[PDB]
Amino acid sequence: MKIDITDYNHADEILNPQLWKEIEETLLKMPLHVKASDQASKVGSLIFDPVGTNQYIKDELVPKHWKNNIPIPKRFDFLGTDIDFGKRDTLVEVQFSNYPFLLNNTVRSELFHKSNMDIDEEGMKVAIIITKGHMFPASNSSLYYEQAQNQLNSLAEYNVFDVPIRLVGLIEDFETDIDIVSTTYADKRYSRTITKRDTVKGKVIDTNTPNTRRRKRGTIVTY
Amino acid sequence: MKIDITDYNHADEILNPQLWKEIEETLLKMPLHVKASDQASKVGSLIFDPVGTNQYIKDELVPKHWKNNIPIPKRFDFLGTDIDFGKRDTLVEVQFSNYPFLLNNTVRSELFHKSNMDIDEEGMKVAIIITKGHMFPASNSSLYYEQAQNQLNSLAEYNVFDVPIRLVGLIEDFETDIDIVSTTYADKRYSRTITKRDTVKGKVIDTNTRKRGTIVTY
DNA sequence: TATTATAGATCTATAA
DNA sequence: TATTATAGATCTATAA
Ligand SMILES: [Mg+2]
Ligand SMILES: [Mg+2]
Repeated sequence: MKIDITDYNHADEILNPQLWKEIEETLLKMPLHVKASDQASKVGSLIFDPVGTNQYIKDELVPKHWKNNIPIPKRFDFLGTDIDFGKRDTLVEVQFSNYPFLLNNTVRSELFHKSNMDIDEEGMKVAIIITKGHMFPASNSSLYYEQAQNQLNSLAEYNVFDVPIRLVGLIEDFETDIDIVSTTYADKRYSRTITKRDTVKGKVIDTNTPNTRRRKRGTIVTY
Repeated sequence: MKIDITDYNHADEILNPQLWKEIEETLLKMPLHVKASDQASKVGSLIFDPVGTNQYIKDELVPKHWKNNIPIPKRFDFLGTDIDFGKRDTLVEVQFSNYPFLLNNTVRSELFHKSNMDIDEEGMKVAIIITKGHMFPASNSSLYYEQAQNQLNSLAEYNVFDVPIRLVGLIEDFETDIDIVSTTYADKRYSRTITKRDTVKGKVIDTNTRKRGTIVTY
């Protein structure tokens, strides 16, 4: 997929280039993953698939020596049980669940940084938060990149957090032939059990009009 | 219901006593609302009902001039569309959704404070966040008071936020008969349409010698 | 086995 | 009616 990046607290000057390269290469290689919605009135419509996307990233990063689901130390257990990935001094959270998780993940990362807890036998120095762009139709209230950008931009203006964060947004060109992974799961909601997965051709239709102030999400189609 | 309070950034001295009285008297007179779980291993077991609780609070506060769902001004629209209630300079969030909402609600309150946005014709000065105690069985990942206290306590230890916040936890004594409102909605999940509602007596059974209790009605 | 605590998925409710 | 937006509700997945 394509990516857009926004850096906070100089994450760009802090993030190890090799560690970033491993993350970047994985996200650039990755095709857009879609699945059928079960939302009323749009049953069967294609939406961004967070299950497939998360599994792809896990399958790519673990072999690159990023540890998955690193436990959070008992002294911070009220902040959670684990972090998605980590390698050396870098933590990564892939966040496609509902929007408040952006601030939950941001604030807990701040506290981890303030106390310098270890990520991978090294104190934490920077966090990467992966999100999907607004352009893709998706479950209601799932976090999207522009939303995260706007919120973190405001927190930065007001000096709310000092931890370096590289915010990544997964995007694609509109109205362009691209390869898409389309997955069918064993149940219409929540299942992570694959029934069928195929790589197909598709594109993202731009449904904006001169009056929609670019808020319309695209329509995904596959052939 | 009974209540427990934890204050941050001196909300105890900053919060207007009269405004607090209006919120407190509502929470104190309110019966515990419960409904059936639709979770796979426990279909039918009684759990805290956020729908009934939220509606009860709205029905009490709106007549007392607390505006509901006040729109958030366009300049802060990336923080959301509305706030649950506000009166004068005080914002109230009733939060029974999933736990990350606690930090989302806290951070946006901090920004509303830093930027002085108007709540009800006055700039925001204090937030009240209402939550339910861990003691009640409830949907998975729904926020509970002790978790909120632990997180805000840690943020306060590290001097992360400055906005005054009064955190309220709704609780009951265990093993004591109390008033309960038990409701059946039109659909087993999400519905806010009441099909049947009964006011009954019941209690929260404790198996502790911290585990959650079991709610029963009579 | 059976229960929890997240974490993640993803729905409906509601207004603009 | 169709879409946007959260906000709220509340499920399953997974491991401890
Ligand atoms: Mg994640
Ligand atoms: Mg609320």
